[PDB]
Amino acid sequence: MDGGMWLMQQINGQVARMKSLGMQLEAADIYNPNGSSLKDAVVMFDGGCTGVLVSNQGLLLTNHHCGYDQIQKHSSVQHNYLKDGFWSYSLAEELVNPGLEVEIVDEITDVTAAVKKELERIKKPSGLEFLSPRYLSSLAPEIVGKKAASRPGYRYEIKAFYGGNRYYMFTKKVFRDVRLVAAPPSSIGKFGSDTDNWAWPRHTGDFSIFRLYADKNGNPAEYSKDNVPYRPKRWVKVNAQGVKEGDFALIMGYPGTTYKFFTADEVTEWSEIDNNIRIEMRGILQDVMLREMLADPKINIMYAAKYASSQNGYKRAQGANWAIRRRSLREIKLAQQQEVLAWAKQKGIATTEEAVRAISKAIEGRQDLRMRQRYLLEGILMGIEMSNAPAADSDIADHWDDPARREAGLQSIRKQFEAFFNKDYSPEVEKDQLAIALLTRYAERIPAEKQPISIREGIAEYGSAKAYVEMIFDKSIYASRERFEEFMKNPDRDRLLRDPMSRFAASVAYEHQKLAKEVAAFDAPLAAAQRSYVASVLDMKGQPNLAPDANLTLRFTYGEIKGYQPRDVVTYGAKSTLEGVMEKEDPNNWEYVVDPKLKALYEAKNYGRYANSDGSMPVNFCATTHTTGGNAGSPVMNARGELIGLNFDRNWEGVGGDIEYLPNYQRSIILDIRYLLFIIDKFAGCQRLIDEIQPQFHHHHHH
Amino acid sequence: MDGGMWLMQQINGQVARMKSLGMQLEAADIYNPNGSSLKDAVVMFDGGCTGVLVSNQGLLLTNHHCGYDQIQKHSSVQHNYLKDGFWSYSLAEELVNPGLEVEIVDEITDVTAAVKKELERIKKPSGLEFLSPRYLSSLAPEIVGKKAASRPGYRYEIKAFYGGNRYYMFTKKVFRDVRLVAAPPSSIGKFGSDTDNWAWPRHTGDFSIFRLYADKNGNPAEYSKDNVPYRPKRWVKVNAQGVKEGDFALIMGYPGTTYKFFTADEVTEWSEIDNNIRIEMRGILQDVMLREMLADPKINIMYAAKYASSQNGYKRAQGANWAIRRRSLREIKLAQQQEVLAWAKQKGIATTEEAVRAISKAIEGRQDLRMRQRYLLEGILMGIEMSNAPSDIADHWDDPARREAGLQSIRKQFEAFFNKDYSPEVEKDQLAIALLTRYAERIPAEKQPISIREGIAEYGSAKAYVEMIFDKSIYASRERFEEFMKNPDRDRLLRDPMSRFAASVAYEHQKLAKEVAAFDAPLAAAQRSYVASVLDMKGQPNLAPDANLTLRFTYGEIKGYQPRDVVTYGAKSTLEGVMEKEDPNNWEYVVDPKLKALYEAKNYGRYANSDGSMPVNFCATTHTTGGNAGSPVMNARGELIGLNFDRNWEGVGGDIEYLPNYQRSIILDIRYLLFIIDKFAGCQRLIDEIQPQFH
Ligand SMILES: N[C@@H](CC(=O)O)C(=O)O
Ligand SMILES: N[C@@H](CC(=O)O)C(=O)O
Ligand code: NA
Repeated sequence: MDGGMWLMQQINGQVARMKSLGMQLEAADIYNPNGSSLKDAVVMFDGGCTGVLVSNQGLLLTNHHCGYDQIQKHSSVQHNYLKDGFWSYSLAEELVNPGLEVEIVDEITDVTAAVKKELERIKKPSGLEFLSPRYLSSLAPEIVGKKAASRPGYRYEIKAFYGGNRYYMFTKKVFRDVRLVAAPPSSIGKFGSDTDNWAWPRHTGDFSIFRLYADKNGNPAEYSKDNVPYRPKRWVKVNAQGVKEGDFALIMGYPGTTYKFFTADEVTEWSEIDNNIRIEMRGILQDVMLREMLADPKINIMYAAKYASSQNGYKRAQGANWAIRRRSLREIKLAQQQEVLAWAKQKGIATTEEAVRAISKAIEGRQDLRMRQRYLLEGILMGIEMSNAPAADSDIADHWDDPARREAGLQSIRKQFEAFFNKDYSPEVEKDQLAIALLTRYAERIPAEKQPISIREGIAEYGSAKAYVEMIFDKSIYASRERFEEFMKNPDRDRLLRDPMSRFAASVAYEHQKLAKEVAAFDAPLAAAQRSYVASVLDMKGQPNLAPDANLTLRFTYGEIKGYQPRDVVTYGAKSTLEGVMEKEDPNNWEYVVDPKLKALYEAKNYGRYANSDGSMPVNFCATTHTTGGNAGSPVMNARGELIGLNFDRNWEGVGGDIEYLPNYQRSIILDIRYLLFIIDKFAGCQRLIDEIQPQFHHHHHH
Repeated sequence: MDGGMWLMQQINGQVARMKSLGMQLEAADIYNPNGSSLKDAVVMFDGGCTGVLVSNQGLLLTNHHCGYDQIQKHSSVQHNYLKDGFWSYSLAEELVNPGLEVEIVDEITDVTAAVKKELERIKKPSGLEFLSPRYLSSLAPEIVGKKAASRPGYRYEIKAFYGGNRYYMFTKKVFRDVRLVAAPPSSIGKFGSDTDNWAWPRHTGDFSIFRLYADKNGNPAEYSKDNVPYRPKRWVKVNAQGVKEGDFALIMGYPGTTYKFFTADEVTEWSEIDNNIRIEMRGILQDVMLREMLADPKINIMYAAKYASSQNGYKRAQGANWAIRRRSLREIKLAQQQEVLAWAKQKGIATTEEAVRAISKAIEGRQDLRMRQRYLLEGILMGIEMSNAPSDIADHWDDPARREAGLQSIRKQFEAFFNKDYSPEVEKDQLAIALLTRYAERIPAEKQPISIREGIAEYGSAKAYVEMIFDKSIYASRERFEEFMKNPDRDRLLRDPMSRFAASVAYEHQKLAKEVAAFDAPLAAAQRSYVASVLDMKGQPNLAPDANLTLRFTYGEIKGYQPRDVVTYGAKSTLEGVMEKEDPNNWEYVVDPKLKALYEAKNYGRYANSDGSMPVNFCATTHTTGGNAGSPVMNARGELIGLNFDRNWEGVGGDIEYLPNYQRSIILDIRYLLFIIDKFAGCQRLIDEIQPQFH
């Protein structure tokens, strides 16, 4: 009911208030630098989600939409796991996921002084790199030596906190053999996918299941046929006795990005540029994409993750903008900045007003460039796959006459053609309506002299975006795999250098890097000013009582299970049920199709031990915890640190929580652990997974 | 929350239970055959709405959407009362309304015997007369006698009840000078108009205000400049102390149509024919019309009442079909008919099974006869306005007398067609063609009207046949009409292709009616028989008949509901709910800046709730339907606390089966009405005439 995404180091400062709210854990149970704690079971999944370890054999719970990527990679029309789900009945049946990584925090260390000496010590500093997660983590070898650039299963991550006023280093253990164990069908894992997304009430069985594997010694490893299940330090026990309104809830995970120190001008700019442009372009992309998917099951698999990811950010941006409107978020941030300015004024501090003024100036100044960046990013880089077309390298200059180097150049083109023309790319989807609809709006919004060279010249020569795209596919050697291979049997140097799809990709990448290099003149003073401003906020409040913005590192949040009042006349309860699914069923609406087995279960009320005390079958619940993107898959724990749920979304009003926590409107939306178990047991019949999890049901205990 | 639209005569049978629910009125207070009662203040408005009298000088409250037709008629781009509302500050400023009538029920009498004994010796009956309001009412002279019957200020109404098993007569005092006193702007009067229509929560200030006028001697009269305000026997006192969940609510009004005695098959037919067809046709009409209205201010005014009326039936049909499906209403009615069937079996009554059999058979036989009656109605007769295009040719074309009377009539026939609200520019472009396109798509060319068959055949399309209608007909524009009007030719007048249209449309209409009588006559006869059985089984004093646009009462409590998993709706809405919905770029959620300023300043006076919020709407467990708009909602002591104006979404299925947990009447809090008059319009005179109690 109070917000903030707290550092693991900040547990000592929160533990009293957490206990007063009914928590029955000690601080060292949650985070222990000198031993085992809940931290060890709370896992970063695939770079941008959370997972929780729930058995001594490394079983890993996370969301369906977090596992969505790997589910999609294993799917085909024949074996459509997206549609049908997937269940493994032994370890040998668990699917290998090449490239998939899971990370566990081994150590947390303040490296503020070390990083600052190192940021200093730079002649002619780039605009600003004291915030770059790339550059900062490149400092790790100098901070810890060989133990970094040597130890195979380790990764050192250094990030900026408080706008660059602190640096914390996370020592990570990296698992590179993570196998898919189970997933529900998408009619369960993403029931009401578009319409119910960012919405409470919710009725979505959003989970998937993986397992960490390790080598003969229990260490993280690359995939091997001889790897065995990882046996974790600590795992979380599942409590399946139920939850009620008022219950203390604890969440740990990896929240990605928040903006709690935004000034009023930053709120408006983010709304007017980043969010508006994302909503505009992605709406176009999605109208076309969805139509193509519903009409063809192979296309639907190919573009499933691409579409789900686009839609998710599209609707999030809609939610953020309506939150700013309905909750008056800009006015709140203005009032807060005025408080810190009044604080500084009273203390005789002049820097703070300087910072706020320099922020406004940088925002106002970068307006043209940023809007160009967002249109380029949203309309072309993300939606038009032609951006990834091959391009010639040391063909044509260093060595077209050299047999060895020419073969290497032809090889390079062959290699990036395979990356471009991958199994998820459909030229039909791309050349028919998608690329043309996006480029037509793009060209309308960006004036001709500010468009990438190939696009402006292409539209001038041919009639339009539509004519220019059609020409690109008529003439490019990469329009199809068959044309490509036919050309490669007799490669021509010209034609290779003049390829209009290759020209398109090169002009877009050139403008992307040009926009970046130019906008640095604004983004730099902006970042310096932000550091100054947050430094004042750190003086006013103290560091121990100030939660920093999310930056994809381990955090905890807490609060209680609780519904809310979205609007006049309306009250939303805290807990969802299976009857809510049946109320929504519509065989003719793709997002509300219900699996006949689930319906059969409901009509027979065959819920076994997973039912509520009133006889209804629980599905989701919601809580006053403070989460954001990256917190998907986060374990939700009761007062005793037992697993009662999996976090997977926020309510509509809660999208505003990235800018300001409002206790009456902010809610995490959570998968009831009893629903998860019900789907495993009664729906799928995968009893061995029930056996391995060992859910606690409150029999008396026998010793 | 027991449901039923009770006869006024059935008040004696209901009063005990009503008192059990908190009512502290007597029966005679509500209806009194031999003296003044609440009946005298509850009024039928414009033939199809309700209103209520609230001052001793004949002030009349009704809904905004009931007065919409008159607000629309008086409006123009300058003096735009639809957009800006309208307020009169003296008697003289009140706006005259030619054609608008209001009826007050004077007396109610049982005429069952007399009526039945007169439907005998109708040599060779059509089989449809005994349900006909006009035929039945045309029987009234020989019931009451020529003298009381020919009275200028009275009208006699006779309608069938219980499917034709009872007949009651209503004597109406009829007022033909009803003047507009006040209306809020449409941003208040239908806030959230399409999206929030048929929906709770609701935040709509749905009212308008009229006044009844009379002559020197205080009696009903035609308009005349010398008319004075009518002084009612009784009028309803307004209570402004507020309401809360659980309060008793009484409603009186004129519910139009319900179908509580439908068999299963009738539920099925009504759904898949009437509603399905209304929905698809009105969907296409609405799309076109709204885009036109929104793109041009003047069009928006001309077509405002047409669009709103259409959209309201369109969404109602959506709601009705949604109820049929989600409450399995067919199976519920099936269960009910099987309880009366089993009842008949244990009595040895063969009547009922044959009736249910005959209903099924008639529904079966009239399928595409009636399936076509509706496409014609929805697609053409109501959508396409050239359906009313115009001695004378033959009989006296050469005679300067009946060739001098003929075409002037065709000018009174043309003025009615090309009227103040008709825009030929909208028709061609998309309207008439989009409708006819779909029409022809779904009616075999063989079955279409003889004019329509001809030209999709000749010309490439319906699009081009309409294109030919305007290019080659005299009535396509007023300029073209008055030009070849000094030049009356007797060859291209019968050959006018827009006239050829209206004639065949109207012909194919009547032939369907004639063809359907062979199925509708047995259907009606069989329904009568069924409902007679239901009447035998249940008591008549305890069975409420279907609505039939006569005066009824319903009662219940102020109460919200739980529409779906996780969700609870409260019983009362507030002004904050308006402000939460505001969107300057969405026409239906536009908020007047004076209303928002009142909200920002909390300038509510004695009209606010106790918690300081400003009430707007509330909802109740009463049983209402189309025709109850503008009905007075009264408290335990017969005092006015609201005006009914809608149902919630689940409530639409209430015309087939009443569901206590879901069915709600959506009601204008009378304090919101007062607040808009007082704080928003500053029309203090109306607040003085009304005189709210705050006790
Ligand atoms: N659904 C988000 C979580 C959130 O935005 O609250 C995610 O995938 O991490
Ligand atoms: N809105 C309707 C009332 C209802 O159908 O409940 C009317 O005009 O009478
Ligand atoms: Na500062």
